[PDB]
Amino acid sequence: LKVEKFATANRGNGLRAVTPLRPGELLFRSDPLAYTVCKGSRGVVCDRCLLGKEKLMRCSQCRVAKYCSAKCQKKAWPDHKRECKCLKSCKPRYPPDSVRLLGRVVFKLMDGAPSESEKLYSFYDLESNINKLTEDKKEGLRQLVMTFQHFMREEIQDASQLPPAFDLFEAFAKVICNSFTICNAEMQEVGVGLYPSISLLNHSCDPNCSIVFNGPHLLLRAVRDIEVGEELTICYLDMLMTSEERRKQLRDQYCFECDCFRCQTQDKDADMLTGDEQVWKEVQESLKKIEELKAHWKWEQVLAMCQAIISSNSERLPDINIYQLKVLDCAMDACINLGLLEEALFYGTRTMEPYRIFFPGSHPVRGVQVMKVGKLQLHQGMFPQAMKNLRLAFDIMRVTHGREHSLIEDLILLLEECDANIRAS
Ligand SMILES: Nc1ncnc2c1ncn2[C@@H]1O[C@H](C[C@@H](N)CC[C@H](N)C(=O)O)[C@@H](O)[C@H]1O
Ligand SMILES: [Zn+2]
Ligand SMILES: [Zn+2]
Ligand SMILES: [Zn+2]
Repeated sequence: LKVEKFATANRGNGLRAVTPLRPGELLFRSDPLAYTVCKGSRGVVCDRCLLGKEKLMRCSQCRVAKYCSAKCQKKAWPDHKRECKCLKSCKPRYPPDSVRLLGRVVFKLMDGAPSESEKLYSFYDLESNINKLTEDKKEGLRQLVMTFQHFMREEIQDASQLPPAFDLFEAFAKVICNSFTICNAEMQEVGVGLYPSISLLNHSCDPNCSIVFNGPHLLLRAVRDIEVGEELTICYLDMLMTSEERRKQLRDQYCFECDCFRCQTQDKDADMLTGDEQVWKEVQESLKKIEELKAHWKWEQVLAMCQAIISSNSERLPDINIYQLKVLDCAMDACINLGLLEEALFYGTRTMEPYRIFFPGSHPVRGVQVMKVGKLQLHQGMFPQAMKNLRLAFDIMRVTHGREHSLIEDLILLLEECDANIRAS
Protein backbone atom coordinates (compact mmCIF):
# COMPACT_ATOMS: atom_id res chain seq x y z
CA LEU A 1 0.00 0.00 0.00
CA LYS A 2 1.24 3.43 -1.02
CA VAL A 3 -1.34 5.26 1.10
CA GLU A 4 -2.58 5.38 4.74
CA LYS A 5 -5.34 6.88 6.85
CA PHE A 6 -4.26 9.62 9.29
CA ALA A 7 -5.85 12.28 11.50
CA THR A 8 -5.44 15.79 10.12
CA ALA A 9 -5.28 18.88 12.35
CA ASN A 10 -8.52 20.57 11.31
CA ARG A 11 -10.34 18.50 8.68
CA GLY A 12 -11.00 15.05 10.23
CA ASN A 13 -9.38 11.96 8.79
CA GLY A 14 -7.48 12.14 5.51
CA LEU A 15 -5.26 10.01 3.31
CA ARG A 16 -1.44 10.41 2.94
CA ALA A 17 1.43 9.01 0.86
CA VAL A 18 3.43 6.21 2.52
CA THR A 19 6.05 6.42 -0.25
CA PRO A 20 7.04 9.04 -2.89
CA LEU A 21 4.50 8.99 -5.75
CA ARG A 22 5.00 9.71 -9.43
CA PRO A 23 2.45 11.21 -11.90
CA GLY A 24 0.06 8.51 -13.07
CA GLU A 25 0.86 6.10 -10.25
CA LEU A 26 -2.09 3.89 -9.25
CA LEU A 27 -2.86 4.39 -5.58
CA PHE A 28 -6.08 2.38 -5.01
CA ARG A 29 -8.77 0.67 -6.99
CA SER A 30 -12.21 -0.22 -5.90
CA ASP A 31 -15.58 -1.49 -6.87
CA PRO A 32 -18.48 0.29 -5.09
CA LEU A 33 -19.71 -0.82 -1.68
CA ALA A 34 -23.08 -0.08 -3.34
CA TYR A 35 -24.21 1.87 -6.44
CA THR A 36 -27.15 2.53 -8.68
CA VAL A 37 -27.78 4.01 -12.13
CA CYS A 38 -28.72 7.70 -11.76
CA LYS A 39 -32.11 9.32 -12.41
CA GLY A 40 -31.40 10.59 -15.92
CA SER A 41 -29.64 7.44 -17.13
CA ARG A 42 -32.26 4.95 -15.83
CA GLY A 43 -33.33 2.85 -18.81
CA VAL A 44 -30.65 4.37 -21.07
CA VAL A 45 -27.64 2.47 -19.75
CA CYS A 46 -27.29 -1.01 -18.33
CA ASP A 47 -28.13 -1.26 -14.61
CA ARG A 48 -25.03 -3.27 -13.97
CA CYS A 49 -22.22 -2.17 -16.35
CA LEU A 50 -23.50 1.41 -16.90
CA LEU A 51 -22.88 1.17 -20.69
CA GLY A 52 -25.47 2.53 -23.10
CA LYS A 53 -27.19 0.35 -25.71
CA GLU A 54 -29.99 0.64 -28.26
CA LYS A 55 -31.55 -2.54 -26.76
CA LEU A 56 -31.67 -3.21 -23.03
CA MET A 57 -33.72 -6.10 -21.58
CA ARG A 58 -36.04 -5.22 -18.67
CA CYS A 59 -36.24 -7.36 -15.52
CA SER A 60 -39.40 -9.51 -15.80
CA GLN A 61 -40.44 -9.09 -12.19
CA CYS A 62 -40.27 -5.27 -11.79
CA ARG A 63 -39.87 -4.05 -15.39
CA VAL A 64 -37.68 -1.26 -13.90
CA ALA A 65 -34.11 -2.66 -13.84
CA LYS A 66 -32.72 -2.93 -17.38
CA TYR A 67 -29.69 -4.84 -18.64
CA CYS A 68 -27.61 -5.09 -21.81
CA SER A 69 -27.10 -8.84 -21.43
CA ALA A 70 -28.11 -12.02 -19.60
CA LYS A 71 -24.65 -11.91 -17.97
CA CYS A 72 -25.29 -8.44 -16.49
CA GLN A 73 -28.80 -9.47 -15.31
CA LYS A 74 -27.36 -12.44 -13.42
CA LYS A 75 -24.38 -10.62 -11.91
CA ALA A 76 -26.71 -7.86 -10.77
CA TRP A 77 -29.19 -10.23 -9.08
CA PRO A 78 -27.56 -10.14 -5.61
CA ASP A 79 -27.87 -6.31 -5.66
CA HIS A 80 -31.26 -6.36 -7.31
CA LYS A 81 -32.93 -9.24 -5.39
CA ARG A 82 -34.18 -7.15 -2.43
CA GLU A 83 -35.09 -3.99 -4.38
CA CYS A 84 -37.03 -5.68 -7.21
CA LYS A 85 -40.39 -5.78 -5.32
CA CYS A 86 -39.97 -2.20 -4.00
CA LEU A 87 -39.30 -0.75 -7.46
CA LYS A 88 -42.25 -2.75 -8.82
CA SER A 89 -44.78 -1.47 -6.30
CA CYS A 90 -44.01 2.19 -6.92
CA LYS A 91 -43.88 2.13 -10.78
CA PRO A 92 -44.27 4.68 -12.49
CA ARG A 93 -43.08 6.61 -9.37
CA TYR A 94 -39.38 6.17 -8.57
CA PRO A 95 -37.41 7.06 -5.46
CA PRO A 96 -34.53 9.58 -5.24
CA ASP A 97 -31.15 8.06 -6.17
CA SER A 98 -29.95 8.24 -2.58
CA VAL A 99 -32.94 6.12 -1.43
CA ARG A 100 -32.29 3.44 -4.05
CA LEU A 101 -28.56 3.60 -3.13
CA LEU A 102 -29.12 3.20 0.63
CA GLY A 103 -31.67 0.46 -0.15
CA ARG A 104 -28.71 -1.53 -1.50
CA VAL A 105 -26.26 -0.46 1.20
CA VAL A 106 -28.27 -1.78 4.17
CA PHE A 107 -28.18 -5.42 3.01
CA LYS A 108 -24.57 -5.13 1.93
CA LEU A 109 -23.65 -4.16 5.49
CA MET A 110 -24.90 -7.51 6.73
CA ASP A 111 -22.45 -9.56 4.61
CA GLY A 112 -19.87 -11.13 6.97
CA ALA A 113 -17.14 -11.19 4.30
CA PRO A 114 -15.24 -7.82 4.50
CA SER A 115 -15.82 -5.52 1.48
CA GLU A 116 -12.62 -4.63 -0.37
CA SER A 117 -14.16 -1.14 -0.82
CA GLU A 118 -13.88 -0.74 2.98
CA LYS A 119 -10.22 -1.75 3.40
CA LEU A 120 -9.12 1.73 4.58
CA TYR A 121 -12.41 3.18 5.87
CA SER A 122 -15.87 1.69 6.35
CA PHE A 123 -19.46 2.86 5.82
CA TYR A 124 -19.62 3.39 9.58
CA ASP A 125 -16.47 5.59 9.58
CA LEU A 126 -18.07 7.97 7.03
CA GLU A 127 -18.37 11.56 8.17
CA SER A 128 -21.99 12.71 8.54
CA ASN A 129 -21.43 16.33 9.64
CA ILE A 130 -24.62 15.95 11.80
CA ASN A 131 -23.56 18.74 14.20
CA LYS A 132 -22.92 21.07 11.21
CA LEU A 133 -26.13 20.67 9.24
CA THR A 134 -28.57 23.52 8.78
CA GLU A 135 -32.19 23.11 9.87
CA ASP A 136 -33.37 23.17 6.27
CA LYS A 137 -30.99 20.34 5.42
CA LYS A 138 -32.05 18.25 8.49
CA GLU A 139 -35.62 18.72 7.31
CA GLY A 140 -34.74 17.39 3.82
CA LEU A 141 -33.01 14.40 5.45
CA ARG A 142 -36.13 13.63 7.49
CA GLN A 143 -38.11 13.75 4.23
CA LEU A 144 -35.63 11.24 2.68
CA VAL A 145 -35.93 8.98 5.76
CA MET A 146 -39.73 8.87 5.32
CA THR A 147 -39.41 8.12 1.61
CA PHE A 148 -36.97 5.25 2.31
CA GLN A 149 -39.27 3.73 4.95
CA HIS A 150 -42.18 3.78 2.48
CA PHE A 151 -40.11 2.63 -0.52
CA MET A 152 -38.53 -0.28 1.36
CA ARG A 153 -41.75 -1.33 3.18
CA GLU A 154 -42.18 -4.71 1.47
CA GLU A 155 -38.68 -5.82 2.53
CA ILE A 156 -38.05 -3.92 5.75
CA GLN A 157 -40.67 -2.90 8.32
CA ASP A 158 -38.62 -1.97 11.35
CA ALA A 159 -35.19 -0.87 12.58
CA SER A 160 -34.71 -4.29 14.27
CA GLN A 161 -34.35 -5.81 10.75
CA LEU A 162 -31.12 -3.87 10.00
CA PRO A 163 -27.79 -3.74 11.90
CA PRO A 164 -28.13 -1.93 15.26
CA ALA A 165 -25.28 0.47 14.46
CA PHE A 166 -27.10 1.55 11.30
CA ASP A 167 -29.03 4.80 11.64
CA LEU A 168 -31.14 5.85 8.67
CA PHE A 169 -30.98 9.63 9.32
CA GLU A 170 -27.19 9.64 9.71
CA ALA A 171 -26.94 7.31 6.67
CA PHE A 172 -28.59 9.94 4.42
CA ALA A 173 -26.29 12.53 6.03
CA LYS A 174 -23.24 10.34 5.15
CA VAL A 175 -24.49 10.07 1.57
CA ILE A 176 -24.65 13.89 1.08
CA CYS A 177 -20.94 14.35 1.74
CA ASN A 178 -19.48 10.95 0.68
CA SER A 179 -21.28 10.09 -2.61
CA PHE A 180 -19.40 9.65 -5.88
CA THR A 181 -20.93 10.43 -9.21
CA ILE A 182 -19.96 7.61 -11.54
CA CYS A 183 -19.16 8.84 -15.03
CA ASN A 184 -19.00 6.84 -18.25
CA ALA A 185 -15.98 6.90 -20.61
CA GLU A 186 -17.33 10.09 -22.31
CA MET A 187 -17.84 11.78 -18.87
CA GLN A 188 -21.62 11.58 -18.96
CA GLU A 189 -22.97 11.15 -15.35
CA VAL A 190 -24.51 7.63 -15.22
CA GLY A 191 -24.61 6.47 -11.62
CA VAL A 192 -23.94 7.18 -7.96
CA GLY A 193 -22.00 5.00 -5.49
CA LEU A 194 -20.28 4.69 -2.13
CA TYR A 195 -16.57 3.88 -2.11
CA PRO A 196 -15.80 4.32 1.63
CA SER A 197 -11.98 3.95 1.34
CA ILE A 198 -11.89 6.65 -1.32
CA SER A 199 -14.08 8.84 0.94
CA LEU A 200 -11.04 9.37 3.12
CA LEU A 201 -9.60 11.84 0.58
CA ASN A 202 -10.11 15.49 1.52
CA HIS A 203 -10.91 18.13 -1.10
CA SER A 204 -8.72 20.67 -2.90
CA CYS A 205 -9.36 22.99 -5.83
CA ASP A 206 -5.79 22.12 -6.98
CA PRO A 207 -5.56 18.41 -6.07
CA ASN A 208 -2.58 16.05 -6.30
CA CYS A 209 -4.79 13.00 -7.10
CA SER A 210 -7.70 12.24 -9.38
CA ILE A 211 -10.26 9.44 -9.76
CA VAL A 212 -11.72 7.95 -12.96
CA PHE A 213 -14.41 5.37 -13.45
CA ASN A 214 -14.27 2.42 -15.85
CA GLY A 215 -17.89 1.32 -15.48
CA PRO A 216 -18.62 1.07 -11.71
CA HIS A 217 -14.90 0.45 -11.07
CA LEU A 218 -12.93 3.38 -9.59
CA LEU A 219 -9.19 4.04 -10.07
CA LEU A 220 -7.34 6.56 -7.84
CA ARG A 221 -4.12 7.99 -9.38
CA ALA A 222 -1.50 10.61 -8.47
CA VAL A 223 -1.58 13.41 -11.04
CA ARG A 224 1.75 14.98 -10.07
CA ASP A 225 4.79 14.20 -7.89
CA ILE A 226 3.93 13.69 -4.25
CA GLU A 227 6.31 13.44 -1.25
CA VAL A 228 6.25 10.92 1.62
CA GLY A 229 3.74 12.14 4.22
CA GLU A 230 1.94 14.55 1.90
CA GLU A 231 -1.84 14.66 2.15
CA LEU A 232 -3.63 13.17 -0.85
CA THR A 233 -6.52 15.24 -2.19
CA ILE A 234 -9.06 15.19 -4.99
CA CYS A 235 -11.27 17.90 -6.31
CA TYR A 236 -14.93 17.28 -5.35
CA LEU A 237 -16.20 19.76 -7.98
CA ASP A 238 -16.54 20.61 -11.66
CA MET A 239 -13.49 22.68 -12.77
CA LEU A 240 -15.77 25.20 -14.57
CA MET A 241 -16.86 27.03 -11.39
CA THR A 242 -15.78 30.36 -9.92
CA SER A 243 -14.40 30.57 -6.41
CA GLU A 244 -17.74 31.99 -5.15
CA GLU A 245 -19.57 29.06 -6.72
CA ARG A 246 -17.15 26.47 -5.32
CA ARG A 247 -17.33 28.01 -1.88
CA LYS A 248 -21.14 27.89 -1.91
CA GLN A 249 -21.31 24.25 -2.93
CA LEU A 250 -18.62 23.16 -0.47
CA ARG A 251 -20.42 25.00 2.32
CA ASP A 252 -23.93 23.77 1.41
CA GLN A 253 -23.08 20.18 0.60
CA TYR A 254 -19.86 19.47 2.49
CA CYS A 255 -20.08 21.70 5.55
CA PHE A 256 -16.73 23.49 5.09
CA GLU A 257 -15.17 26.77 3.93
CA CYS A 258 -12.54 26.05 1.33
CA ASP A 259 -9.28 27.87 2.21
CA CYS A 260 -7.20 26.45 -0.63
CA PHE A 261 -4.83 28.72 -2.57
CA ARG A 262 -7.28 29.04 -5.53
CA CYS A 263 -10.25 30.03 -3.42
CA GLN A 264 -8.25 32.51 -1.34
CA THR A 265 -6.85 34.28 -4.43
CA GLN A 266 -9.89 34.02 -6.75
CA ASP A 267 -7.70 32.00 -9.11
CA LYS A 268 -8.94 32.22 -12.76
CA ASP A 269 -12.22 33.95 -11.85
CA ALA A 270 -11.53 36.91 -14.21
CA ASP A 271 -11.04 34.61 -17.22
CA MET A 272 -14.06 32.48 -16.27
CA LEU A 273 -16.27 35.61 -16.15
CA THR A 274 -15.01 37.22 -19.43
CA GLY A 275 -17.57 39.45 -21.14
CA ASP A 276 -20.57 41.38 -19.85
CA GLU A 277 -22.49 40.12 -16.80
CA GLN A 278 -25.78 41.23 -18.43
CA VAL A 279 -25.02 38.90 -21.33
CA TRP A 280 -23.54 35.86 -19.53
CA LYS A 281 -26.15 35.81 -16.73
CA GLU A 282 -28.68 34.77 -19.36
CA VAL A 283 -26.43 31.91 -20.45
CA GLN A 284 -25.95 30.78 -16.85
CA GLU A 285 -29.71 30.68 -16.36
CA SER A 286 -30.32 28.78 -19.61
CA LEU A 287 -27.80 26.11 -18.54
CA LYS A 288 -30.14 24.98 -15.76
CA LYS A 289 -32.47 23.50 -18.35
CA ILE A 290 -29.72 22.48 -20.84
CA GLU A 291 -27.88 20.47 -18.14
CA GLU A 292 -31.07 18.73 -17.00
CA LEU A 293 -31.88 17.71 -20.65
CA LYS A 294 -28.30 16.44 -21.06
CA ALA A 295 -28.65 14.42 -17.85
CA HIS A 296 -31.68 12.72 -19.44
CA TRP A 297 -29.83 12.11 -22.71
CA LYS A 298 -32.26 14.43 -24.59
CA TRP A 299 -29.72 15.35 -27.28
CA GLU A 300 -32.05 16.95 -29.86
CA GLN A 301 -33.47 19.31 -27.23
CA VAL A 302 -29.99 20.11 -25.92
CA LEU A 303 -28.69 20.90 -29.39
CA ALA A 304 -31.69 23.15 -30.16
CA MET A 305 -31.18 25.16 -27.00
CA CYS A 306 -27.40 25.50 -27.40
CA GLN A 307 -27.53 26.57 -31.07
CA ALA A 308 -29.91 29.44 -30.14
CA ILE A 309 -27.45 30.60 -27.49
CA ILE A 310 -24.25 30.14 -29.61
CA SER A 311 -25.60 32.02 -32.62
CA SER A 312 -27.13 34.87 -30.66
CA ASN A 313 -24.07 35.56 -28.49
CA SER A 314 -21.38 35.21 -31.17
CA GLU A 315 -20.84 38.94 -31.62
CA ARG A 316 -20.56 39.65 -27.87
CA LEU A 317 -19.58 36.69 -25.66
CA PRO A 318 -16.10 34.99 -25.80
CA ASP A 319 -15.78 31.19 -25.63
CA ILE A 320 -13.57 31.39 -22.54
CA ASN A 321 -16.58 32.58 -20.47
CA ILE A 322 -17.45 29.43 -18.46
CA TYR A 323 -21.17 29.59 -19.21
CA GLN A 324 -20.59 29.97 -22.97
CA LEU A 325 -17.99 27.19 -22.66
CA LYS A 326 -20.43 24.78 -20.94
CA VAL A 327 -22.94 25.46 -23.72
CA LEU A 328 -20.26 24.63 -26.40
CA ASP A 329 -19.40 21.44 -24.54
CA CYS A 330 -23.08 20.34 -24.35
CA ALA A 331 -23.51 21.21 -28.04
CA MET A 332 -20.49 19.12 -28.98
CA ASP A 333 -21.71 16.15 -26.95
CA ALA A 334 -25.25 16.46 -28.38
CA CYS A 335 -23.75 16.44 -31.89
CA ILE A 336 -21.54 13.41 -31.22
CA ASN A 337 -24.53 11.44 -29.91
CA LEU A 338 -26.67 12.47 -32.89
CA GLY A 339 -23.82 11.69 -35.33
CA LEU A 340 -23.47 15.33 -36.41
CA LEU A 341 -19.67 15.04 -36.53
CA GLU A 342 -18.69 18.10 -38.56
CA GLU A 343 -20.83 20.30 -36.26
CA ALA A 344 -19.40 18.48 -33.19
CA LEU A 345 -15.89 19.29 -34.27
CA PHE A 346 -16.94 22.88 -34.85
CA TYR A 347 -17.97 23.22 -31.15
CA GLY A 348 -15.22 20.99 -29.72
CA THR A 349 -12.40 22.85 -31.44
CA ARG A 350 -13.60 26.09 -29.75
CA THR A 351 -13.35 24.44 -26.28
CA MET A 352 -9.67 23.51 -26.67
CA GLU A 353 -7.83 26.62 -25.45
CA PRO A 354 -10.24 27.33 -22.58
CA TYR A 355 -9.90 23.66 -21.47
CA ARG A 356 -6.12 24.02 -21.48
CA ILE A 357 -6.51 27.09 -19.22
CA PHE A 358 -9.18 25.73 -16.83
CA PHE A 359 -8.00 22.11 -16.49
CA PRO A 360 -4.29 22.61 -15.68
CA GLY A 361 -1.77 19.76 -15.57
CA SER A 362 -3.37 16.33 -15.98
CA HIS A 363 -7.15 16.18 -15.61
CA PRO A 364 -9.24 13.32 -16.95
CA VAL A 365 -11.96 15.60 -18.28
CA ARG A 366 -9.50 17.46 -20.47
CA GLY A 367 -7.88 14.19 -21.61
CA VAL A 368 -11.30 12.95 -22.68
CA GLN A 369 -12.15 16.27 -24.40
CA VAL A 370 -8.89 16.27 -26.40
CA MET A 371 -9.48 12.62 -27.38
CA LYS A 372 -13.00 13.53 -28.60
CA VAL A 373 -11.63 16.35 -30.77
CA GLY A 374 -8.78 14.13 -32.08
CA LYS A 375 -11.29 11.39 -33.00
CA LEU A 376 -13.53 13.92 -34.79
CA GLN A 377 -10.52 15.28 -36.69
CA LEU A 378 -9.51 11.76 -37.74
CA HIS A 379 -13.09 11.21 -38.89
CA GLN A 380 -12.94 14.47 -40.90
CA GLY A 381 -9.64 13.35 -42.48
CA MET A 382 -7.60 16.02 -40.75
CA PHE A 383 -4.74 13.62 -40.00
CA PRO A 384 -1.94 15.86 -38.84
CA GLN A 385 -4.27 17.75 -36.50
CA ALA A 386 -5.88 14.51 -35.26
CA MET A 387 -2.49 13.00 -34.60
CA LYS A 388 -1.29 15.90 -32.45
CA ASN A 389 -4.50 15.84 -30.35
CA LEU A 390 -4.60 12.04 -30.01
CA ARG A 391 -1.00 12.16 -28.75
CA LEU A 392 -1.85 15.04 -26.41
CA ALA A 393 -4.79 12.99 -25.12
CA PHE A 394 -2.40 10.14 -24.46
CA ASP A 395 0.06 12.41 -22.63
CA ILE A 396 -2.78 13.35 -20.32
CA MET A 397 -4.66 10.05 -20.00
CA ARG A 398 -1.55 8.02 -19.30
CA VAL A 399 -1.55 9.96 -16.02
CA THR A 400 -5.33 10.35 -15.40
CA HIS A 401 -6.54 6.98 -16.66
CA GLY A 402 -3.50 4.68 -16.86
CA ARG A 403 -3.09 1.41 -18.65
CA GLU A 404 -5.61 -0.31 -16.32
CA HIS A 405 -8.38 1.80 -17.91
CA SER A 406 -9.90 0.40 -21.11
CA LEU A 407 -10.06 3.79 -22.80
CA ILE A 408 -6.26 3.77 -23.26
CA GLU A 409 -6.49 0.70 -25.58
CA ASP A 410 -9.26 2.56 -27.51
CA LEU A 411 -6.98 5.60 -27.80
CA ILE A 412 -4.03 3.53 -29.01
CA LEU A 413 -6.30 2.10 -31.74
CA LEU A 414 -7.15 5.61 -32.94
CA LEU A 415 -3.50 6.64 -32.98
CA GLU A 416 -2.65 3.53 -35.06
CA GLU A 417 -5.52 4.18 -37.46
CA CYS A 418 -4.44 7.85 -37.75
CA ASP A 419 -0.81 6.86 -38.29
CA ALA A 420 -1.81 4.43 -41.06
CA ASN A 421 -3.88 7.18 -42.73
CA ILE A 422 -0.88 9.55 -42.55
CA ARG A 423 1.48 6.97 -44.12
CA ALA A 424 -1.14 6.17 -46.80
CA SER A 425 -1.63 9.86 -47.71
N1 LIG B 1 -10.51 21.10 2.26
C1 LIG B 1 -11.31 20.72 3.30
N2 LIG B 1 -11.36 21.56 4.37
C2 LIG B 1 -12.14 21.20 5.41
N3 LIG B 1 -12.87 20.08 5.57
C3 LIG B 1 -12.78 19.28 4.49
C4 LIG B 1 -12.04 19.50 3.35
N4 LIG B 1 -12.21 18.44 2.45
C5 LIG B 1 -13.00 17.61 3.06
N5 LIG B 1 -13.39 18.08 4.30
C6 LIG B 1 -14.28 17.40 5.25
O1 LIG B 1 -14.37 16.01 4.91
C7 LIG B 1 -15.74 15.70 4.53
C8 LIG B 1 -15.87 14.67 3.37
C9 LIG B 1 -15.11 13.33 3.47
N6 LIG B 1 -15.51 12.58 2.24
C10 LIG B 1 -13.54 13.37 3.56
C11 LIG B 1 -12.87 12.71 4.79
C12 LIG B 1 -13.27 13.30 6.18
N7 LIG B 1 -12.33 14.42 6.46
C13 LIG B 1 -13.44 12.22 7.29
O2 LIG B 1 -12.95 12.41 8.40
O3 LIG B 1 -14.05 11.17 7.08
C14 LIG B 1 -16.31 17.07 4.20
O4 LIG B 1 -17.72 17.08 4.28
C15 LIG B 1 -15.71 17.92 5.29
O5 LIG B 1 -16.33 17.58 6.54
ZN1 LIG C 1 -24.41 -4.53 -18.82
ZN1 LIG D 1 -36.63 -6.55 -10.93
ZN1 LIG E 1 -10.76 25.88 -2.86
